[PDB]
Amino acid sequence: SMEQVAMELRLTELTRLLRSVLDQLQDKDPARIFAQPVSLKEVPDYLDHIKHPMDFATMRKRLEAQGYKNLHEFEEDFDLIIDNCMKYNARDTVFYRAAVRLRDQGGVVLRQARREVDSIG
Repeated sequence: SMEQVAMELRLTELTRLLRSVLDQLQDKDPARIFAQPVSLKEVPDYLDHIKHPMDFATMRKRLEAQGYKNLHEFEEDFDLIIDNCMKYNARDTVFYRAAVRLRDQGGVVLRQARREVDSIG
């Protein structure tokens, strides 16, 4: 149907926008602390601790299969990356501190993206 196509034009535009957002957010992690999932080989207990792991590459796989239906869903995943990190790691670590910085730097990007999504539908 033509109604179905039009939903698909909008999903595809959402995806284009969210790719820009994701790159912008990944630049706030120059150390690439959040680029890949935590290794179970290198942290075998990780799933005893964190129930929903998340990382930029897993967000990117989802994004390219147009699996984000809106910005809330994408914002939940981004917040997982930060929130998992601040639980697992202690306050005085390079990992926690990188989360805080990503959160603060990310919140700006996400403040304007929420306006660009509302603004352009």
